[PDB]
Amino acid sequence: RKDYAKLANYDESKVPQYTLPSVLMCHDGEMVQTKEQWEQKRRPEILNLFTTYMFGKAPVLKHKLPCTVSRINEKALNGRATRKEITIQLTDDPQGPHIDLQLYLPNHVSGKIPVFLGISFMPNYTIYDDPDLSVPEITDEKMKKRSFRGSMDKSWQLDKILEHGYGLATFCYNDVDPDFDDDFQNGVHPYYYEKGQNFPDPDQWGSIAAWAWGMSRAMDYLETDKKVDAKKVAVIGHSRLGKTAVWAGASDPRFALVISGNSGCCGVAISRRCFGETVEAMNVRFPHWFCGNYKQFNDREKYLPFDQHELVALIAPRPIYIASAEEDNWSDQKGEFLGGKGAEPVYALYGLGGIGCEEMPPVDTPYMNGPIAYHNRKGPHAVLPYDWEQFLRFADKYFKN
Ligand code: NA
Repeated sequence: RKDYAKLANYDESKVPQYTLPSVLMCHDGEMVQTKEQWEQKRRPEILNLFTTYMFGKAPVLKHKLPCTVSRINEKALNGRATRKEITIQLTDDPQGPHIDLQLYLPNHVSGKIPVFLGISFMPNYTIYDDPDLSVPEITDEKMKKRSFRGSMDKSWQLDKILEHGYGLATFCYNDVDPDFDDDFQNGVHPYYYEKGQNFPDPDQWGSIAAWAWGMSRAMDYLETDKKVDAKKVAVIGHSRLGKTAVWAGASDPRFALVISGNSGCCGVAISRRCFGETVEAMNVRFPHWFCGNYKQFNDREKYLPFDQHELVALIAPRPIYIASAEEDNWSDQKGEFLGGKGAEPVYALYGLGGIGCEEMPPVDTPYMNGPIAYHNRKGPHAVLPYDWEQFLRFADKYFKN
């Protein structure tokens, strides 16, 4: 019902007073001052609070899901790449939902290959204009195409990625759970209900948590593929899928590097600023996104047990790239910058520096010599070739020698 877009505040001066919850102080009040105390005592407290109160618990599995490598082309893209389709069975029902993962690896590169794991709004054929993914429309019985081959090429830059000697793997988020407020009708959630349960408990996963769990299932296959380097898998997504990729990085330490693509409100942006999008605008307009518990903080940011700098802190010591867009005031770009700045004291526990500047930098001015990178670039809320340029130059610092 309510608007929210026109009620929002975009005026830095009308931003309220606030105090950031202290990331280094435990629940019992003892301050952390060593990485040991962070890993042993404080980090699990913060992981617990984000799992309990905003993203929701996700199933732990006795064993890996079944998958099959259902298609391979070692001469894909005129011999430039090997293309693999991997279907991952998400539930115990083989006619239930599956992740249809699409992996591209460069040919002519010897070792195990670093890979960017991404999650997309649309099906796999939009990632690249791949001409041998082609059967005519008049004979096609498969799902009717809503976009076109390679429509999202500007958001994925496969050519840039292969050129750095890296791979790209992606799946569409609707494989795991449709982005509709439908009580998870056609998603994975009901397959993991107990017999006396007909919707997730208030502390159990919503959609973002399920989509993140999906990336983790894709990593379960990737780490068994002899050509990919299981030590150098990055995660990336944009907007709601940026919120997802940050959570997947936070709750799955296997991932080597995290890319926040305009993750904004309830991503890396500090909620207490109440700038642009707000917790309540979020939960009211997308109630399936977060767990039941999170709705208690509608218009009540003062009472969050945490704020989003502590989410970023879950990444440390691993690197994270925070990307803002100049026109995307809805994401609160300064707030996104401050989400990274608030995490600096944890990274210092590992003897690492910070972003590299004290106040928010001007547009088109990246900082990436520290463990947390930041840019706010010209133009619109999206992931553009400009963003991939910075992403890949940051990744080279960690994956190349
Ligand atoms: Na905000």
